[PDB]
Amino acid sequence: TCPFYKKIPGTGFTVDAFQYGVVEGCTAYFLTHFHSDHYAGLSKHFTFPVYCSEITGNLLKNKLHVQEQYIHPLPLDTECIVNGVKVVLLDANHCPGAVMILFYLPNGTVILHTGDFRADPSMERSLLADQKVHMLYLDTTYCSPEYTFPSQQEVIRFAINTAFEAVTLNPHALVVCGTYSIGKEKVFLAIADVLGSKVGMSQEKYKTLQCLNIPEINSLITTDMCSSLVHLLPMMQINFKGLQSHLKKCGGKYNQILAFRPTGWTHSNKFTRIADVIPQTKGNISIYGIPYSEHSSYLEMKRFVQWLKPQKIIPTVNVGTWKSRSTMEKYFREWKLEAGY
Ligand SMILES: CC1(C)C[C@@H](NCc2ccc(O)cc2)CCO1
Ligand code: NI
Repeated sequence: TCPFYKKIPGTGFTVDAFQYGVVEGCTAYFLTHFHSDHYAGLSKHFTFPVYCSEITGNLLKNKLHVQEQYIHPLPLDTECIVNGVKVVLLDANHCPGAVMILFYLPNGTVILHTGDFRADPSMERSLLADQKVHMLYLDTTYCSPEYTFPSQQEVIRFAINTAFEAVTLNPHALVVCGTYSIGKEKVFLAIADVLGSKVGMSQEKYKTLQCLNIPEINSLITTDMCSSLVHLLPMMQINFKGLQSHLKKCGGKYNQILAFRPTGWTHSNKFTRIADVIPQTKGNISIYGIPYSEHSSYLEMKRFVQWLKPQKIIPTVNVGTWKSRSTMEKYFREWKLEAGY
């Protein structure tokens, strides 16, 4: 059964609702981005219209084998009519191809669905600047004041400087970066760039990255592991056992591993500044956890909502417990009383 927060009232539309079978009354299924909790249920046998970005469409065709006749890519920042309703796709500042969706209902109501997003002041000068938004379907992943983390730029500076120092001290060190989905590509791309290397990876990950429209990508990535001193591995292998095993496979080319685990928020954010971050070390292997987020911090979320001034907010994350729902509702009321809407 499809939950209420994935339905758009006054339309035949659902958002990120592919795991519920045939949804009664749904004439078009929107997909905000290619993450598995959101696409769960899509396959080569799906036969309803899917609306999404160009990049998400490339991934549906090549990774999930969805037939081309059912994929409806839409350009960004452009008014489009879908089944008689005006819609606009906006960049969500999440992973590649991720969008927010503006729906202009026939009755005059305007709804914004953020999908997954990292709010930014640059959104205050998109097509959102024009008109009023009545209902907001909000990515509330980190909707609590304890969730603080640095800018993406600060985290990348730390990673580049750490990697460059380690490999300049020891030219026989290998750098490894963990991954389990699309997103956070800047971490491994920026490190490879400072080291003058391509990024080496499996055939399967190479395929995924070739779908993302990244400029000059053929110059940056490879399946030839022997040519590369920055390797990508599954996130599950970023531990002392898995990294030791990987080092064995490299044939005595390297004598040290420096590894990065790009997490979201972790409790050590409450204590430590990005500059003060230290690795876990065993012998010739060091592992850094770095807080590279593709979701809004609490303060970023608050600023966006107080600017937008929506009449009603519908959370799409942390909806499963009464304590979470009550906590989020108290913050939304605080924000409204402070700003005066
Ligand atoms: C050069 C600028 C500043 C213009 C900006 N265009 C509008 C926009 C802003 C934010 C969005 O999330 C979506 C669209 C994108 C790139 O950066
Ligand atoms: Ni996501």
